[PDB]
Amino acid sequence: HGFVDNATIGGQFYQFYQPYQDPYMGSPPDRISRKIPGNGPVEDVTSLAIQCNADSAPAKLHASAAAGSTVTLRWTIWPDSHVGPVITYMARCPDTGCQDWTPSASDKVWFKIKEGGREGTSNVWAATPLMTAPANYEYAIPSCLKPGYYLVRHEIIALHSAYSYPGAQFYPGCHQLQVTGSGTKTPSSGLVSFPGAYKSTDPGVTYDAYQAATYTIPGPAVFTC
Ligand SMILES: *[C@@H]1O[C@H](CO)[C@@H](O[C@@H]2O[C@H](CO)[C@@H](O)[C@H](O)[C@H]2NC(C)=O)[C@H](O)[C@H]1NC(C)=O
Ligand SMILES: [O-][O-]
Ligand SMILES: [Cu+2]
Repeated sequence: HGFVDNATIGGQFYQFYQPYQDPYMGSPPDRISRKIPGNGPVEDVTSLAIQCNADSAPAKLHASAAAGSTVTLRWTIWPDSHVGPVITYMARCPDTGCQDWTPSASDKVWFKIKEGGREGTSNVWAATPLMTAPANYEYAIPSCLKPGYYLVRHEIIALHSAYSYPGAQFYPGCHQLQVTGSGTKTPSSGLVSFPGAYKSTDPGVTYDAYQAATYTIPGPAVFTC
């Protein structure tokens, strides 16, 4: 249980959508990140909720950043039972902006930019550092990306209850970037849709985290420039 609380993008601080603050205001604040219900998991890989969380909507703002630059995401406190991989994807929005665009359930627009899984057969996972404050994560915007508006999808997949399916707990959330710079590339391989990328039967989705086994991270190969 948790969500990305804020980030540092293009050197600037952004408070993400706040599910326990924003809905109660007379006028919810403009955000660079998309609405989420709260800190609970999505458990249905066939649902659009797996994309940007349940009952989401486009965000009003974008955060400017240079291709090749580093982004920091800061999670709320991550429970130590919630071992699992941490994965980040991007998708290019229309040049008219992400603010009124949501990929459809069959839009193969998402490319994986970073992933981490289980360290060998140990109990150390990519989620582990987030279990000790400050709960911080970094990713690099690929340096070759053509300037434009992009959605970023970030998730932890907690596997403490994933022996069968449904069981795996997905904690996805999306934020919006204006990528700038000298890049010329638009990813056109390793593209997937959400839903679609993950199947209930994937070895990393139905998974026994309490046996001494290695872990196959779900989804496509990582994009490389
Ligand atoms: C950024 O979001 C993070 C994560 O929720 C906040 O980090 C708590 O911040 C306090 C005060 O700085 C620390 O003592 C805790 O250790 C932090 N918790 C975690 C889970 O890291 C942080 O305060 C937010 N930043 C801003 C500027 O509001
Ligand atoms: O509820 O964790
Ligand atoms: Cu939880």
